[PDB]
Amino acid sequence: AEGYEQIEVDVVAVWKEGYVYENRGSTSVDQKITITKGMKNVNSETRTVTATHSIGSTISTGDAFEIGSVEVSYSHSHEESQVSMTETEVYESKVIEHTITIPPTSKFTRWQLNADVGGADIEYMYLIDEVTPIGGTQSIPQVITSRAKIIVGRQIILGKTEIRIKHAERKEYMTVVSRKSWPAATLGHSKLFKFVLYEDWGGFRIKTLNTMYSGYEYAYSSDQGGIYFDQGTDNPKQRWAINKSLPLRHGDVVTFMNKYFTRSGLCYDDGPATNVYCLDKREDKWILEVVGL
Ligand SMILES: [Cl-]
Ligand SMILES: [Mg+2]
Ligand code: NA
Ligand code: NA
Ligand code: NA
Ligand code: NA
Repeated sequence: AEGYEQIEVDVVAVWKEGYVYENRGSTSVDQKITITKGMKNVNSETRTVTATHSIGSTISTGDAFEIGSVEVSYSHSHEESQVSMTETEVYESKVIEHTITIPPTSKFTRWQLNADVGGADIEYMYLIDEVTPIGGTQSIPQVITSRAKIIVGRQIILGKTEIRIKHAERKEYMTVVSRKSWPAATLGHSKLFKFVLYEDWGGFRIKTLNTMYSGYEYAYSSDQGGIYFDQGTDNPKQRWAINKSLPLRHGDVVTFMNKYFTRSGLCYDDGPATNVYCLDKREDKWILEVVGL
């Protein structure tokens, strides 16, 4: 799969008390109970969901992911069962309605199973409805295993994966042009200009694969503020700090903070020739885009 990657991740699920009615009378009662299966406040145009909280080690808050297939293992009355919910089921929100006649001196209980895929509250994954006499005992349904397959951006291998660095606000790729007398970063529409990321003891590095002057390839911050590409050195001016934890992924919105100039970070600022600068108290958003075209 070139582009994105599927990962099975452990999700939290729960058996709620979906509806309760207690018929303390001597006559039977009719009740029109209505439920809504599927993901709550689901977006009609896109299937991509942004996380409101983490999903173990793979997902963290803000990460954009896609479902998938939620699978829950549970038990009710000493019998273990497995309920699955396919892609079209989790996104299409169905409304189910049926009458239920509660007998006299009894209680109707509708157990509702819900899953929480990193904020995505999937309502009524399954249903168990039991009638018990007053004052009888119930069988509380217990969840055993809750997992879900999710599709996320493919993993960026440091040193191998060729990428493009696009600005989040302006929506333009980082290109390399000659400023003064060495290669300097600017912003344009060219897709031919790629990069490759590395990580060492000093930090992250932005190597360009389209250098004008051979050897001068690692992105660094000059004293004047501008961005230039220089030869491989331990100099912290050419190392960087990425806000997102490893492993990095395709389509990740990241920010590059210089290791030498701690407060200063990679951003856009229309200068004399170039427009990609590293300025104090500024940290513009950049999207990592993996190449397969
Ligand atoms: Cl030079
Ligand atoms: Mg619980
Ligand atoms: Na798993
Ligand atoms: Na659970
Ligand atoms: Na109870
Ligand atoms: Na920004």
